[PDB]
Amino acid sequence: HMAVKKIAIFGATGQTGLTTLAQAVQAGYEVTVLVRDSSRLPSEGPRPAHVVVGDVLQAADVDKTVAGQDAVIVLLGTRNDLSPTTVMSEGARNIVAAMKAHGVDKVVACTSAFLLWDPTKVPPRLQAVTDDHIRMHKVLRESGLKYVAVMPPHIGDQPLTGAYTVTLDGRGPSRVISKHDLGHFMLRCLTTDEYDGHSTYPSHQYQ
Amino acid sequence: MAVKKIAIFGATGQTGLTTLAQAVQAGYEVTVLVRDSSRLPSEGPRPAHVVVGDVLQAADVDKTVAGQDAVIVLLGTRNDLSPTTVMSEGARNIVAAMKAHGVDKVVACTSAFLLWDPTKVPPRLQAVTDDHIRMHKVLRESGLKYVAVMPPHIGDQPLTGAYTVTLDGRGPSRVISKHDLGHFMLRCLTTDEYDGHSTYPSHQYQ
Ligand SMILES: NC(=O)c1ccc[n+]([C@@H]2O[C@H](COP(=O)([O-])OP(=O)(O)OC[C@H]3O[C@@H](n4cnc5c(N)ncnc54)[C@H](OP(=O)(O)O)[C@@H]3O)[C@@H](O)[C@H]2O)c1
Ligand SMILES: NC(=O)c1ccc[n+]([C@@H]2O[C@H](COP(=O)([O-])OP(=O)(O)OC[C@H]3O[C@@H](n4cnc5c(N)ncnc54)[C@H](OP(=O)(O)O)[C@@H]3O)[C@@H](O)[C@H]2O)c1
Ligand SMILES: O=C(O)c1cc(/N=N/c2ccc(S(=O)(=O)Nc3ccccn3)cc2)ccc1O
Ligand SMILES: O=C(O)c1cc(/N=N/c2ccc(S(=O)(=O)Nc3ccccn3)cc2)ccc1O
Repeated sequence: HMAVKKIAIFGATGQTGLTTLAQAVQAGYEVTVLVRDSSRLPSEGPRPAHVVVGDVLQAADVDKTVAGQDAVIVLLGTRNDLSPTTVMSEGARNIVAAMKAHGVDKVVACTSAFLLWDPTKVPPRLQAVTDDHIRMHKVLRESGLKYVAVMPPHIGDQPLTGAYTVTLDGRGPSRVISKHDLGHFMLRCLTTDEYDGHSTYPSHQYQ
Repeated sequence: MAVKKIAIFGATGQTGLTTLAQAVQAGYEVTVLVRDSSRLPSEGPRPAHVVVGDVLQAADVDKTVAGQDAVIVLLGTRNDLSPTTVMSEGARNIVAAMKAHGVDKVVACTSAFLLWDPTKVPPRLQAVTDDHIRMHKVLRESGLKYVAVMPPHIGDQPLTGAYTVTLDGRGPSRVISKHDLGHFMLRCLTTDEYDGHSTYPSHQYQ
C-alpha cells in the first residue's frame, strides 16, 4: 500500500519535470501529466499512467488533471524565454481552484530562491519571470492548502545524490541543485508534512 | 481642507478591505459602494454608510459621492484577460459625480506598469493595463485634485508605515504590502503635496 500514490505533475516535459517523472514512475507512483498538444513526452522515456493534453491556462484541463489525485507537483516554467508572463501564477490559480473542488490538499511547487533574496539583487534579465514566481507564491500561500514552497538556486545537470541540504525559510550554503536532486526533493515532500507551510531551499556541493 | 467624510470604491477587494479598516479605526466617516454586502466583514471595523450598487450605474455612484470630502478608488476587475472598460467607465461616473457635488479630491490606484515600458506588461495583463491607462487619463483630464497611485506587486506583509514614496517615477523596491498601500491612500487625504503627481509606494519587507 502507498499512502500517496496518485500524483499530478505539471511541467513534466520540462528540465526538472522529466527526471521527476522518471523517478516517480520508478518509485511506483501512478502519475498523471498535463502536456501541451505540441509538446508530448518523449517516446523512449518513462511512461506516466495518464496523460491529459491541454493547457494549464484552461481551468477545465487543470480540473481533469487534478481530479482523483493524492497530491500535486508543480514544475511549470517558460524554458529559456524570459519575457513577461503570467503562466505560472494563473496556472497556480487554476490548480488551487481544482484542488479545493476535488479535495486535494498537498501541493509541492517550485518557484525560485530569488524569493528569499533582497529584490534589488535579482538580475534584471530574470525579473519578469521572478515577478510571476512572486505572484504564484502568493496564490499558493493564500490558498490554505498544504503548500511546500520549493525555492531552488541554479538548477544544474549534476547527478542524483539524495544527499543535498534542505534549508528551511532561508538561503542555503550552496548555490546549485541538480535537476535530478530537485526532482527527488519534490517527491520527498509528498511523504512528510515537515515542510508544509515553509519555504525550502535545496542545494548541494557536487564532488 | 480637512477631510472627514470619504467614499471608498473597491472596498471589498484585498487593498480595499484594509484601507476601509484603517480608515474606520482612524476616525473617517466612510461610505462604500458594494455590489454585495455579505462581502463586508461582520466583525470589527464597519463603514458608516453602505450603498448597494454598481460603479457602472451613474446613479449609484452619485449616491456614494454625495456629501464626501474626498474619494478613494481601489476598483479592479477580477480575472479580465481581454479588453475591458469597467474601471475607466466607473472613473467617468465618479468624475461626473464629484463635479456635480463639489468634491475636489480623488486618490486612485492604477499600477506601476504605467511607469515602465509597455513591453514589460505580461500579455494577459495588457487589457487591464490598457484600461488603467484610460482611467488615469479620465482622472488627469478632469481638473480635480488627483493623486495617481501606481503600486508594484501588492503583498500581504504586515503594516509598517515605513515605506518609501517616489514622486513621478519608480523607487528602489518592487513590492508594497496591501496594508502599507492602504495607509498611503489615507495619507494622501492629509496633504496636497501629491496632487497632480504620480506616486510609487514601495518597501523592503525583511
Ligand atoms: N537555474 C534555473 O534554471 C532555475 C533556478 C531557480 C528556479 N527556476 C524555476 O524552476 C522552475 C522549473 O524550471 P525547469 O527548468 O525545470 O522548467 P522548464 O524546463 O522551463 O519547463 C517548464 C515546464 O512547464 C510547462 N509549461 C509551460 N507553459 C505551460 C502551459 N501553458 N500549460 C501547461 N504546461 C506548461 C512546459 O511545457 P512545454 O513542454 O509545453 O513547454 C514544461 O513542461 C521554473 O519555474 C524556473 O523558472 C529555474
Ligand atoms: N494584484 C496586484 O499586485 C496589483 C498590482 C498593481 C496594481 N493592481 C491594481 O490595483 C487595484 C487594486 O487591486 P486589488 O487587488 O486590491 O483589487 P481587487 O481585490 O481585485 O478588488 C477589486 C475591487 O473593485 C470592486 N469592483 C469590481 N467591479 C466593480 C463594479 N462594477 N462596481 C463596483 N465595484 C467593483 C470589487 O468589488 P467585488 O468584491 O464586488 O468584486 C473589489 O472591491 C486594481 O486596479 C489592480 O488592477 C494590482
Ligand atoms: O532561466 C534561468 O536561468 C532562470 C534562473 C532562475 N533562477 N536562477 C537562480 C536563482 C537563485 C540563485 S542563487 O544561487 O544565487 N541564491 C543564493 C545565493 C547566495 C546564497 C544563497 N542562495 C541562482 C540562480 C529562475 C528562472 C529562470 O528562468
Ligand atoms: O510587479 C508586479 O508583480 C505587478 C503586478 C501587477 N498586477 N496586476 C494585476 C491586476 C489584476 C490581476 S487579476 O487577478 O484580478 N486578473 C488577471 C490576472 C492575470 C492575468 C489576467 N488577468 C492580477 C494582477 C501590476 C503591476 C506590477 O508591477
